Amino acid sequence: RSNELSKLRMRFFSALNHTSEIDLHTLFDNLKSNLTLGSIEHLQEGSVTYAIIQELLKGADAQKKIESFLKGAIKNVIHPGVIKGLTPNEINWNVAKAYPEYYEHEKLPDVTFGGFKVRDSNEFKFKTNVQTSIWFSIKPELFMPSKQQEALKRRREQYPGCKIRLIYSSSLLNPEANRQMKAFAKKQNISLIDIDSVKTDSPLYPLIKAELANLGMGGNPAAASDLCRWIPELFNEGFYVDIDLPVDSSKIVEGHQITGGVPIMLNMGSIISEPIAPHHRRQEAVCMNTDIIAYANDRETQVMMDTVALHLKNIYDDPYTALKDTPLAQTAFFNRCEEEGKNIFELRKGLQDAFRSDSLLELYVFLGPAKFKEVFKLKETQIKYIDDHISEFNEHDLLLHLISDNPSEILDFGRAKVMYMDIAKEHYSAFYKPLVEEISGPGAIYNALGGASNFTTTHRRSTGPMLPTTPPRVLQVFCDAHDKGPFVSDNIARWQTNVRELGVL
Ligand SMILES: O=c1ccn([C@@H]2O[C@H](COP(=O)(O)OP(=O)(O)O)[C@@H](O)[C@H]2O)c(=O)[nH]1
Repeated sequence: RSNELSKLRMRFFSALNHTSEIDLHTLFDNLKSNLTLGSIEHLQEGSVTYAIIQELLKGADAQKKIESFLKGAIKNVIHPGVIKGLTPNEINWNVAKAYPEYYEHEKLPDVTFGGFKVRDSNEFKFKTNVQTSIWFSIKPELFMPSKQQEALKRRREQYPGCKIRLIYSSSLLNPEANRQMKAFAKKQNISLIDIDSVKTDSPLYPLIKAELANLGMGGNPAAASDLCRWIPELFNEGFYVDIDLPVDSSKIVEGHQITGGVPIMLNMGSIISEPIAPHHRRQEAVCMNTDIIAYANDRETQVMMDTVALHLKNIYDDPYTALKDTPLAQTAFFNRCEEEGKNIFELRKGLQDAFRSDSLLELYVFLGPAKFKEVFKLKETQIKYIDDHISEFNEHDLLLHLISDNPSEILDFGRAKVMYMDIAKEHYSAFYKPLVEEISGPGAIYNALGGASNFTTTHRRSTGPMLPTTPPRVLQVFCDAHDKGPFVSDNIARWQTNVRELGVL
């Protein structure tokens, strides 16, 4: 009646850059029976449609050619694209494929991701309104700390009526924490799944129960959480999101549906390296994280989840191969555990006990001479003499050898000991994290889906609108759940981040 037609016309003239090489009033008029606001976005500078229009304006008969092109582009590519949940990149590629006379472009390369060839058909569909999170409590009295409760209250009470599913373990909570779990879930209309009574043939189910039963004995609940994410009976649609992740309102799509070229998508970015030999060129390496994971409503989802599940099973069965390039692998303790066939729980627990002993002699047995050398910055001859004589040393004798040999580094024996133990503790995190990250975590998944060399290529930029014509672009356009979904993550690098300026905590 009509302030809506007026917003539409202003968006249109704005998108096409207020040009008068043609008559935007007539073009507008001739397109408006089939023009919606959602379509205009794919007409702006940066889009393939815009770039075609710029070349068509330099041509004779601009007005009519532009009109024909746009009627067609909107009707057959863009508008069915918007209705289906396609991104600007997916729509751009679809225009390029439809108008090869107007947009020169290469073929879709052959890229494998989890045993599956990435497609540009847009056939995998994913719900954004179905969200599953995992909270395994390490405190029997406490079902979930307040911060995670509020995060759940916020995603709901901001953004219904998405469905919210919460996996937990009853067996980790005392009866009172349990009753409080059920009431929290009921009050917040959360679908609750107890991991203790779930039915599945997955190999990952015993590993999950064991990580949880082994709490206090090297078991880790983030590692159990990680594994749950590859069990088809638990995840077969919607999203996995870290319980703590925020929703960006403006990113919610109105059909609550997005698409992909693989049936399981993840949070992805990439790192541009320093120049490498022999041509002094930068490499782009794709990185991926499991803080956000999307699962298509489709049989191909179960097949990709089973390839990944067989890789994780493998790692739990022999973790030494997975941890081979990590810092813990340089220690005497890891060597020994490897001979002895210790499992990941004893590896983790052994590591913990060593840094809880408050004993430099025990730290030495753990680290061994090479790693003890590097950690306390010793000269070769100094560690050689320590190692030769270690079976004669008490705790003070070792301490006296450190003091003579360095500081620098850190006149009272009690304080000097603390200074030296605290230097050793600086390395704890670097020793521990991979025992989750490279076992069930983002490092294991990365390898399960293809690893370092499936996902690294020579960095090539441009030109103009991004199309999926090299392997990292294929993955950027078609396989990344973070960009396409409504959750925010600063947990890994964004796409095409220089290794120098990383921006991560
Ligand atoms: O006590 C815990 C700790 C974590 N986790 C699981 O492991 C993930 C931990 O990742 P974290 O949130 O610590 O990474 P961040 O949010 O800091 O990026 C959580 O989402 C949970 O699913 C859990 O179940 N219980």
